Amino acid sequence: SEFEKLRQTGDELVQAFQRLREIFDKGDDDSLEQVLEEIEELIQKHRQLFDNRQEAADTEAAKQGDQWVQLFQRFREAIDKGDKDSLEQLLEELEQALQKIRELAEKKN
Repeated sequence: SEFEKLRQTGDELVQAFQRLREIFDKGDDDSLEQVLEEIEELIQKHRQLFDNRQEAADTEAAKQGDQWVQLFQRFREAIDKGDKDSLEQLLEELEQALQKIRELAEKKN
């Protein structure tokens, strides 16, 4: 129901994340930080749709959100440390996370 909003927001996230990676390559922490805020706004709305639809275990759905938050939480901390090692690692984790979320959104069991 209303998959248009879920799909569009998911796609917009992927597009923004690619741009986030592109900005990271430039070493521009300012634009990177700004996009993180933009992503945050998208995450909240996407989470709202997911938290409403949540057909899977609520504990898992909540814990997944907890994991998702920890990813961005650590990401900003890594930026603060100027630790490029963690930044690249988190970017990889982020992409794989998107791939998993996408499949779950289609209910691929």
